[PDB]
Amino acid sequence: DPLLAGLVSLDLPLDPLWEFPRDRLVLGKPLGEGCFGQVVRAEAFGMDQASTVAVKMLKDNASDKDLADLVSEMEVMKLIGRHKNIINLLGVCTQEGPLYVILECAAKGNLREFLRARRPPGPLSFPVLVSCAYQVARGMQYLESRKCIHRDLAARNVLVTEDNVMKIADFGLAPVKWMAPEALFDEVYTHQSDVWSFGILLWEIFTLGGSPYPGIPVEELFSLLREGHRMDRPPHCPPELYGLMRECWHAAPSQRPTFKQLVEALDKVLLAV
Ligand SMILES: *CCC(=O)Nc1ccc(CN(C(=O)Nc2c(Cl)c(OC)cc(OC)c2Cl)c2cc(Nc3ccc(N4CCN(C)CC4)cc3)ncn2)cc1
Repeated sequence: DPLLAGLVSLDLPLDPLWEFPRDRLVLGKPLGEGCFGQVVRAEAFGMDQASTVAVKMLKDNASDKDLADLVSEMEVMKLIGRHKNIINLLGVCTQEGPLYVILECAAKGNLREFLRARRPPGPLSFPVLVSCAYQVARGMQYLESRKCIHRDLAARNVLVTEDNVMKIADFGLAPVKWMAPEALFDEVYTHQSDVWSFGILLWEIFTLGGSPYPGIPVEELFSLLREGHRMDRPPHCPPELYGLMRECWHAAPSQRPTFKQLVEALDKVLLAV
């Protein structure tokens, strides 16, 4: 792997809007189980006040493709822009040292685990659940407005911060049970196919981290979905919210709600409470 083995220095372009002082950063201990590279928790100063951040770097046996993938993710996060309900880029270190990508840390893990850990034998009341859904919908609406199609929206890909804020994660910037039929069939991915996945995420939320389509082998799902199968209402779910889910799972992409509508609908339920 030429670039990494051959170059005693890696001449990435300086981008002053994002470059971050290496001596204002302090690397701590691994974050997660690194299914997505070596990711480390860290403290970052003057973002003279410290704050906890996450830092991604190359694994010490990274290939040139690993380098390209990290750089690609980096560049994509630059263009997306800031929103409260997504994991934001906070900075980069590219000049005169190892490549570091600095981003928001979510201390409480992903949304699926968060819910499962707090299952009753309350903490996960109707308002808390609607609020989770609402936040994600706001995140997706923002992403949509930036012309970004997620393609893998699921509770396992939503992260929870210290203050219980939902932040959409995206490990695909460089599964089947969450894919719209048109994506399963023709590898067509749209905002409306994200809406389908959001419906599945909604079901995930109200079953408190339940696994979609229980007892159904992934190979059977397409004929099942073609023949019109849909998941049933979760016990913790008002008919009206289930109605939303089912609209997200409309066969025709045009008959699924938009994320703007999902935000407004979920917002109204929140006020009502
Ligand atoms: C295979 C299981 C696994 O290892 N999952 C896992 C998920 C998330 C992380 C680390 N985070 C992360 O990668 N963020 C990130 C990065 Cl580095 C980039 O870089 C390009 C892009 C994007 O999206 C654009 C994102 Cl999100 C991460 C984690 C956290 N907090 C956090 C803490 C703990 C856990 N956790 C603990 C225990 N289990 C079992 C699962 C998960 C998850 C997340 N905040 C921010 N980013 C690493 C591994």
